Amino acid sequence: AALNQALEMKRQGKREKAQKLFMHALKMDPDFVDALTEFGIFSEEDKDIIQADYLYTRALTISPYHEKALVNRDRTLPLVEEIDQRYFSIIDSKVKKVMSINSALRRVMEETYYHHIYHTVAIGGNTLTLSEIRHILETRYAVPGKSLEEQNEVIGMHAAMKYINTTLVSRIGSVTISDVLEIHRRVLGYVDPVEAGRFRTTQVLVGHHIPPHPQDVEKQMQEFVQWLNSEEAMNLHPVEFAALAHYKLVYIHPFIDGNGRTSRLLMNLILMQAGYPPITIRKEQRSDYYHVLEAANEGDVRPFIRFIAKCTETTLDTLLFATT
Amino acid sequence: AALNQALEMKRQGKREKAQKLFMHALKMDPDFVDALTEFGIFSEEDKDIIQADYLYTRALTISPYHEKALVNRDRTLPLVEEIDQRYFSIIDSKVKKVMSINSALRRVMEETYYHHIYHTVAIGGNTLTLSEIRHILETRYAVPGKSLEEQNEVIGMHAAMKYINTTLVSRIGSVTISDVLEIHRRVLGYVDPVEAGRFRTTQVLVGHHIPPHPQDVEKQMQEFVQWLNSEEAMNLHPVEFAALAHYKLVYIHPFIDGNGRTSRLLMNLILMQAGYPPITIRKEQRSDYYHVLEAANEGDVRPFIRFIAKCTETTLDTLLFAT
Ligand SMILES: Nc1ncnc2c1ncn2[C@@H]1O[C@H](COP(=O)(O)OP(=O)(O)O)[C@@H](O)[C@H]1O
Ligand SMILES: Nc1ncnc2c1ncn2[C@@H]1O[C@H](COP(=O)(O)OP(=O)(O)O)[C@@H](O)[C@H]1O
Ligand SMILES: [Mg+2]
Ligand SMILES: [Mg+2]
Repeated sequence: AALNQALEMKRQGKREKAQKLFMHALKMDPDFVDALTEFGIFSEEDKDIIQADYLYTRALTISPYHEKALVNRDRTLPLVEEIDQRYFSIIDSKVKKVMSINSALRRVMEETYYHHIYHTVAIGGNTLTLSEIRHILETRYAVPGKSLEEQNEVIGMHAAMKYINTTLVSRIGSVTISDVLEIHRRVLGYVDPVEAGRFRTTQVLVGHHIPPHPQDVEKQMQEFVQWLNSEEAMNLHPVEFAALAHYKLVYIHPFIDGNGRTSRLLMNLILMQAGYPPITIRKEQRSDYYHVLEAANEGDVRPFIRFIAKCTETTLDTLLFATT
Repeated sequence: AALNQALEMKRQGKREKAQKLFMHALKMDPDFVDALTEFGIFSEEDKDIIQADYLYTRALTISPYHEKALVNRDRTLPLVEEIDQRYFSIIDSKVKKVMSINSALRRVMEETYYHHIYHTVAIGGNTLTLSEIRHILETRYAVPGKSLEEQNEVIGMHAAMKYINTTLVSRIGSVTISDVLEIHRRVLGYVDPVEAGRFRTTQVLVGHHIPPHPQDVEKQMQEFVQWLNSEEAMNLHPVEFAALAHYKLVYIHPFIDGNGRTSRLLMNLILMQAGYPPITIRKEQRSDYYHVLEAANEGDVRPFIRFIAKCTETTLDTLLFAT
């Protein structure tokens, strides 16, 4: 197709012109095996092995026998595994630095409470400012010219995090379906008391994702909590357990609304129980965040794990410098 | 005691001075049999047979053999039953007039929705104005410089009444414990999602009333719903059924908060199912409303029935401005 115009562009200069052409041929057919493999080869020239591996991996799901994809993937597979493991060790060192501290840290922890609430509500459509959120939580008084629903999302958030810290963080034992229901009960409660802490009764659509049918949600969730308490899940790197737990919940989509808020909170319960700080996916990241989740639906869960690992690194930085 | 000073004050003028003295002797001993009976006699001179009869009935619970209380109660008892029955027939006629109507009525019906919400929340401490309540329900936008909890009480009310009208009013069959839980779920939901539609786990105090222990709430409520569906309850005058349902639920006090709001709503479900309009206990009535509830706890549920019957008459009067 337009891939031939891309390859000719790569040969003798025109890198930017070639990259745009590759994107066009993939925009028409994102299942175009030869376009994926050629773009993967092109990505390695920019030192982007991670993307190249995804491109080669994506092609081998379409055509599991493509020779050019195969010979390249067989080289990128263990290499990327090593690149990702090294990043998780960088994260582990920054956690050692953060968990080796106090008054300097306390000031950061209070600043980030309103920051976590602002971004978890703003990522789902909420118009309230950090200043408006601070007014609501400190005063208990309403913000003028702003809907009551948007303000009850904030009261719900505060209550859910207060419940996790008080009841769930320091708690010894297995995580149950009821613990998940108690989080949502608070997240959605002040907004929708009828649906809060209750599963979806209807079939819904999340972007291009069609979650399990309401008849299957109970079996899917019982299987989910089993995985949370399974030995293999506890053997995973905490940053991997947290992203997988988040993804898996957001996929099941057990509730009408508040599935992301609950999932981003369950993720933070996981991290914290492993001695990691709570993390925030900023409202500006919605596009990549949605893209990586979409990529995980398509078969590759890795770009989401990396997105979560990057949010954890950026949270660990910020903490380090405000205490350095 | 000071009753002798009260009795002498009655002899030759000084009515106001004698009445205050009677109140003082009752403020010291509210179980003083001779003070109750003599105030009962005194009340009849003012044409208040209803209160005189309350006084004689109160004395006969303390001393079930007091001759002066007995001879008077035997006379006032069937007389009061006649006075109360006549009032219920006045109410019945005003319901016939109201349910024989339209544009004149429609204007009243809409104004009473916001009016019922304003008084049910204002009676429990809520500072929101009728105009602020109208803003919240019509716009879905918050009222500035007013707490979020006060505004979520209003959202809860609207949802609860919407659920009763849509699901409960025109529904055929028996009322369940779950229907009561569904009303409270909406009344309290937006304020306290944790406790909404869930029974008290702790023992509480309501004024001077100590409701059943949380261990007993389920048995007390199962007995309550049985009475709601019982033949004897359906045989009562609708204004009496509604007054008693409310008293019985508010006595049990099954929830941490929202007991009065659910009770005043359950009472309106009863009235409406009997073709009566919904009624409102105005915020200015909290004092009498509580006095009459305290009095029902003390053994006499009649002054609360009359309180409810008067609220129903005043509601029927506003609607009769249309004819
Ligand atoms: N393709 C997808 N598949 C699964 N989950 C997705 C997809 N795209 C977005 N999501 C998730 O769906 C959630 C949005 O649904 P929602 O229940 O309304 O969450 P919230 O209301 O708490 O903001 C977000 O957590 C997002 O992570
Ligand atoms: N002495 C009493 N005995 C029983 N119930 C009472 C007494 N005094 C008041 N009540 C009832 O208790 C209610 C207050 O309880 P509450 O849970 O706070 O209801 P709400 O918050 O909806 O107003 C009042 O509405 C009244 O109906
Ligand atoms: Mg949403
Ligand atoms: Mg109260």
